[PDB]
Amino acid sequence: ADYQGKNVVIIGLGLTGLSCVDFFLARGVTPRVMDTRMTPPGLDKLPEAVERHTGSLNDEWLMAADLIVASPGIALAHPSLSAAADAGIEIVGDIELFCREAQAPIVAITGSNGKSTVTTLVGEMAKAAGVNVGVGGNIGLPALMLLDDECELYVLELSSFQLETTSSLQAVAATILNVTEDHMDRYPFGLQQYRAAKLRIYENAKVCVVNADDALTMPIRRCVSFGVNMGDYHLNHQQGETWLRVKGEKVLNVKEMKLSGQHNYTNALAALALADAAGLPRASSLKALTTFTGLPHRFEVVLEHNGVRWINDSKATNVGSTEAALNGLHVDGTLHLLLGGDGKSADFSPLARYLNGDNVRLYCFGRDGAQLAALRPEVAEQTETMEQAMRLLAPRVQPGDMVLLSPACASLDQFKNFEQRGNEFARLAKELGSH
Ligand SMILES: O=C(O)CC[C@H](NC(=O)c1cccc(CNc2ccc(/C=C3\SC(=S)NC3=O)cc2)c1)C(=O)O
Ligand SMILES: [Cl-]
Ligand SMILES: [Cl-]
Ligand SMILES: [Cl-]
Ligand SMILES: [Cl-]
Ligand SMILES: [Cl-]
Ligand SMILES: [Cl-]
Repeated sequence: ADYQGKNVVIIGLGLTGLSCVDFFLARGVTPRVMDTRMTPPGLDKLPEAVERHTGSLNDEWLMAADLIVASPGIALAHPSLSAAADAGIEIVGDIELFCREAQAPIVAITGSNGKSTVTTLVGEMAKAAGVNVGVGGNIGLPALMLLDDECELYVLELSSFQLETTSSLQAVAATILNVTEDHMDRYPFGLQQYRAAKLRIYENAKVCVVNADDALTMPIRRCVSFGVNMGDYHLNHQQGETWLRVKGEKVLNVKEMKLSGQHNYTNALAALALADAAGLPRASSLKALTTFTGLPHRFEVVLEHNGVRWINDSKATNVGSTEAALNGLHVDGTLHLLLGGDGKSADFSPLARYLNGDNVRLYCFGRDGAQLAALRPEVAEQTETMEQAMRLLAPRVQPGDMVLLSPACASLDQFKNFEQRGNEFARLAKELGSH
């Protein structure tokens, strides 16, 4: 691409916005930056020579632009951005910029749940083969910070939002792991609009990897598949033990994995399918499956003490992710379940079927706390904050109980991000969980 002499406007700062600023400056192009926030993250790191406008979008700048680079955090439907599109002004995001430059194959991974785990796993498979791999996108480094001539493979986690502004991805292997209701606050044509954004990942992909158990992951019109009882990559249960299989052949007894649970085994299948399609040696890929320990904030045991397990699943920001934590969950005593935050207009009702019996208590907080308590009012308490909920539940915890933060919501109403929410949970668990 040639950006010389263009008027470029970057919308949205933060680390990813800053990576866009740096990308253009290194090519001798001075962009301008706007953000609807008054003091957005990274403002103090923006070089003084870069003009910026904050607290609103600037239509004089947008309508003057030759190229608009939109954060995934700003709606394409924002009237100002919609006006620019109507005027034929080109709008891309950071992932589009990256795709135009990248000089190694790209494995591209999206989905409502699983996408960070599978991205990280494929990265570990590549490391085990001695491949120089750049892993990031929607996690770790923004993609533009991974760009390096010595990189041999990129593995990118991509959101629905990033995909909406991307047109030049030609992935060596692409997947949608699953599609369950999420981000409805940003998709006013509902589940099929959200799906359509994700379906973009398959365009011009060399190999598409689909979930045989989730029809929404399939192109609307020759994909490789993974699934539980069905698929090219699937599971084989053998009398109290489980195997990963590829086309009828056993490749791994899951007792060798550190991760456990069915959805982690289907994440492993998806990661192996992508790694195979990317040409990584099967042997090293299997070895990586045995060494991978999981991500922070993903069903993470932060304290096991005095007969009580305190579990940080703060990464559960939608109903499907909480369902995956609860489905088949074994607790000896009472589950004390923390739910709450910004539910993004989700329907919480699918959780209700997991919340029967005499051994469940709900502690509901944040913007949508009341809607969550309503799932089963008789065993529910509502508080403003997560800290209040923890201090309410802690005196009630008995040996054999589990305390589970799996909140089914975004954290952004009260926290910086789900990591901060998870870290605060862990600090409070350690305080409240020992004498
Ligand atoms: O709890 C969490 O950590 C976050 C919740 C999570 N995140 C998102 O919904 C999400 C959607 C799009 C993009 C991002 C990360 N990047 C980002 C960039 C800019 C913003 C805010 C902007 S940009 C602009 S201009 N004005 C803004 O307010 C927010 C997030 C996050 C979700 O519930 O899945
Ligand atoms: Cl250029
Ligand atoms: Cl505005
Ligand atoms: Cl694009
Ligand atoms: Cl102990
Ligand atoms: Cl029960
Ligand atoms: Cl209290």
